[PDB]
Amino acid sequence: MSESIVTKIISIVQERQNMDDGAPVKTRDIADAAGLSIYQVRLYLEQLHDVGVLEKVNAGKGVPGLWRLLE
Repeated sequence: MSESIVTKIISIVQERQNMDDGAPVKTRDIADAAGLSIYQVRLYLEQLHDVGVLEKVNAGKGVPGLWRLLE
C-alpha cells in the first residue's frame, strides 16, 4: 500500500454521504476536505469509479458530478 491520500479520500467520500444522509458526495467537497485540486481529485475518483469502487451519480455533462460508493 502507498496510495494513503487516496484512502483518506475514500474515507471522506463515505463519511460525507453518511452526513448527507440521502445525498451523495460532491466532487468539490472532496477537494475541500482533502485540500487538493479538482482535477487531481476527479482523477482518483474516476479510476476508483471504473474499477467498481465509486459510481457516477450525475445527469451527465454540465453537472459538478456526485460520487457514491457501491462495491
